[PDB]
Amino acid sequence: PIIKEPIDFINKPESEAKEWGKEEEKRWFTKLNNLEEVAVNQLKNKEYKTKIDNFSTDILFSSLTAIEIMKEDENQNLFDVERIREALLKNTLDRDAIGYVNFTPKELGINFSIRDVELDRDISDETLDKVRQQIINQEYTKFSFISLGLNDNSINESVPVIVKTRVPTTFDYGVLNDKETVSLLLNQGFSIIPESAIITTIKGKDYILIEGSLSQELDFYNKGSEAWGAENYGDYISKLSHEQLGALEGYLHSDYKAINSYLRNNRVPNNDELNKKIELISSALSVKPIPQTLIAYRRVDGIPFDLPSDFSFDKKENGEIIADKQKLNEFIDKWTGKEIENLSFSSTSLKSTPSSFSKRRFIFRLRLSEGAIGAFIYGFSGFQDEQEILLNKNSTFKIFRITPITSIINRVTKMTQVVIDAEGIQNKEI
Repeated sequence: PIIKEPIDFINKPESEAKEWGKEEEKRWFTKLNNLEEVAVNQLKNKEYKTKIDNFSTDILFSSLTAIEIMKEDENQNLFDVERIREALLKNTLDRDAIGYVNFTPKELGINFSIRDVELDRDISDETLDKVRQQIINQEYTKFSFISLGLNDNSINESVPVIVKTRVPTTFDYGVLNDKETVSLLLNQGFSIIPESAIITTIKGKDYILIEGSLSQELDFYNKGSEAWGAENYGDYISKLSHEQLGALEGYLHSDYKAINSYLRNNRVPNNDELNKKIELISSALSVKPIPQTLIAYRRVDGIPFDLPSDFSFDKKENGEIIADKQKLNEFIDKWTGKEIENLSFSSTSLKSTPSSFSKRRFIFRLRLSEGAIGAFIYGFSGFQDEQEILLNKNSTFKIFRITPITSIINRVTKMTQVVIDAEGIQNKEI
């Protein structure tokens, strides 16, 4: 019939983006109930939008117990997040949309400066190259709703990177605007994969312009997925030899302390019996390697970072508990880019926040890549709740981003915690 171009207001008059935004908001609101409208309308206030976005991240990393407490308490922040989600489901793109997603350098794991030269106005090719090497083909999740600014009025001149992407037709969306900006609002939990980066000058200012692909990395946050374990590891026990099964059973039930200690102590003093069991457990975990990339979680206290076990990121101010931003910055700056070893086998769960681990502040959000040696512990008596994925000994990870959050522990207790994104790298030579 007639060629369909993408929504693209870049370099068009702001008045045209604005009137499109109003028309699209009007269309969207015809599909909403009053509470949904109230929830979405409040996003007009930048303070509330920041608050709700942060809250929408916090709840992915709070226990299902804590969520249920908030629902029975009629928590308006949680209901407002649910209402926004519901409003978005009602509205789908009929064309692709091009625009700028709200990622800062810190959210791309960049803690070094970008405009390094000529009174911190210009960007060196050296720095561009450093950014390219660190971020291209890495995947950075936006835990909150993601905003797509539709024209250059959306660019914050003080933020030296711009991330441009294309949102596919059929994706759910809302429309937001203020006086000078127009944006789409998209669902929580998309990621951006930077594909290229250049230096660009816009209205006399320099930026690294990143072209990113919008993606969805498989991740069940606090909800987990027993179904994933059943689908992928239903036949797992049927594939194990009797000796493999016995060795894995032993590790899951009775031998784990001994085996963990031995491995953590570099197998000194040598112990043949443990050596044999360990060979069988690694053998078992190699029978059905992780079949596709997905996220699993492991919460720890300060000990792995050489910090006191009860290291805290919170301080008191006027009787109020708030994040200690200096500590968060110190930790993020130090640990972004560092490697984390696991000399023994290590447990992870598809659930981000099992209640019994809810007060541990250091949340490893581990990318388990296709082919990683490990197994979901499915089919094993006593392990239905845990959704455990057991990883092979010597599984080493590199942290590539650390995101502060405020986890909700219970009705009266919140805690500053950090989500530590890490990817698999070569087993540390040992």
